[PDB]
Amino acid sequence: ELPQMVQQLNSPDQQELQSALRKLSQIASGGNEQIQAVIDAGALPALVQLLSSPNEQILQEALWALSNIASGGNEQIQAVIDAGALPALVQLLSSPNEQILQEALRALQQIAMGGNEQIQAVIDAGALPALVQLLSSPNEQILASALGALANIASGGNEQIQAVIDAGALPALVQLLSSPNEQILQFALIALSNIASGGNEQIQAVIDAGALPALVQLLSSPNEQILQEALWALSNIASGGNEQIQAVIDAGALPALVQLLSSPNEQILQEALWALSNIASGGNEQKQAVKEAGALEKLEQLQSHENEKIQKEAQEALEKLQSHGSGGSGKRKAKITW
Amino acid sequence: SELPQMVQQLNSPDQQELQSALRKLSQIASGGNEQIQAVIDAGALPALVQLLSSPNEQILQEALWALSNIASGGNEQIQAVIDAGALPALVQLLSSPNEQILQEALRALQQIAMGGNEQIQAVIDAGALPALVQLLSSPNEQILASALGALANIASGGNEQIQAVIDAGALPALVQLLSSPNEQILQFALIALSNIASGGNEQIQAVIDAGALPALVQLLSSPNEQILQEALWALSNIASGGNEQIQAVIDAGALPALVQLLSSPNEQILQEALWALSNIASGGNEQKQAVKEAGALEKLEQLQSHENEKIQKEAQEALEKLQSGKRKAKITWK
Repeated sequence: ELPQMVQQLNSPDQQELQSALRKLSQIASGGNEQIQAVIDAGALPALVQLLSSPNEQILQEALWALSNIASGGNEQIQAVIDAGALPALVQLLSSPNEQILQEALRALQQIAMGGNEQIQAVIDAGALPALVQLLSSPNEQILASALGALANIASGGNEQIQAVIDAGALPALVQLLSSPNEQILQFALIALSNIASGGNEQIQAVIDAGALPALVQLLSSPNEQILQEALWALSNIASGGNEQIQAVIDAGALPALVQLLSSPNEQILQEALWALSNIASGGNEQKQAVKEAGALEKLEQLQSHENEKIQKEAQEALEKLQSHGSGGSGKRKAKITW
Repeated sequence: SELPQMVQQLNSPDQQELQSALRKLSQIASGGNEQIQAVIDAGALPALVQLLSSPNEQILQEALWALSNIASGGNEQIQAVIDAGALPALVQLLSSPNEQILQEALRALQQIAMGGNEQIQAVIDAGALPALVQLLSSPNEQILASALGALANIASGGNEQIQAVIDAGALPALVQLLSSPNEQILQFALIALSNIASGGNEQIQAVIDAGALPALVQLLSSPNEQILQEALWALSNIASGGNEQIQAVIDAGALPALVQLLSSPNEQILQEALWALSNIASGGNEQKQAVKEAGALEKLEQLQSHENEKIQKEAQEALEKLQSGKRKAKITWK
């Protein structure tokens, strides 16, 4: 009842082929247990070969199927890579069909939600040059699909992030910080924040790209979602060395971070605490700038906060502010799930 | 890089290979939040949830220890536990005969309930409230405290989450625990009632109709300063409603005690007595005249020269009010 459906993918009739494709696509959208049922039937080689069919009715339905399989576990995503789906997806990034492009874009986005070596498979397939060019797309829908796929690639290791920088994505991402589209502005902040989660060289690339003035300006944003992602980006830059933490300080972010410690939004408060705690993970010149901003006094009052999880986070930062070391900063790598 | 090696060991049939991997992963997640997402990155959640039905009680305890450390992270890391399907199991474990297993299942629910309001409603929609209210009459005061810790965090959500606690019959048993001889049972009872009083005016009136005011006014003369603090929060959230709710506090005789508490050497007690009177000052003149008739004018003027500058401002902010604030507390497993 299910192994016979995969045999219909070889049927030359477009009705039997699409009828079986819609059947295998819905069963895929169930649980991960139903995804493995499709995989162990031998459906991946047929779906990959259908990605080269000149019939867009089948190519679009085959993209819906392979995307739902890639929405499962990492060991199921790897099965898509070993089936040869990545070279077909990268070549489909130049299709004149707006829907075929966006479906192949979200397919790479969900593929890139796996491990670092599964993201590295996307990079080695050549999807980066097409994604960076798509950052300049005037179609904001195409731009969102490209931003979502690129940001998940930047959530890998230091080798994965450096490949995004070597492709030249930082100039477009920094320019996208001035976009009127709130969703585009949020996606660009996550991509920039994921890049600042690498080594000190990947962090200095964001600094040399001129992102700090826009990040500090976005701290006064009336959109709390933009303020959230802008806070994570500044904290990741504060997770590097002493010179990179000083760049955040020299940008003028401390008077805004300390004032956010009194925000009635508990989610916003913990992020400013996470940012100041990362800044406190620096040399004595960096710890002094936090004290001169009047944070020792606000951190002591937060030990009486109604949320006990906030009290502990204020104790950890206060210990790092009064210590003689400089370690303890933490990074963050976020995914953009579709 | 031995983290994925430990995760694959969660499928090992040997106990001391399985129990060794659960302990290392639990103490790794016991660190910071960056250490927690690492454990989540390797995919330990689907195996930790599966092992919640493990007939081995020691393996079940190690799995509950690990999941509770993961749920102690950020709100987005809590949703990863919820999306893994742990709430249905955690509610199933609320009927376990083992008291230790029951206590560890209550912690995970308590740590999860420290997230957003919609994350609290997921704990509610999973059927946790009936088991929690039924556990409020447990003779084990450590089981009762862990059930009170979870209920108090659930009542810290929105008005929909608070009304679900009220509709579960928690108000009667909560007032019963106000006369409890246990100090930590009493605090969690005051916090849960104070979190219920943080809702709408019809949710504050449910606390008033439950007969909580006479026990709260008596607790203002408690020798235990920790109990006196949480009791002041309960009366303050009740005075945050309308004029009919503020008058219920005055009619309970709280004004003579609140004015006297403005002279407690404990600075925390003093500021909480101020926040209560400031909320009472948010009513009509009939409520204001009762305040200054209780001798609150001259004490607010003496507080203008107190050594704490944040209390000086709060003194005149309430002094000019005579001539509207809530608090949602979230407690951590301890």
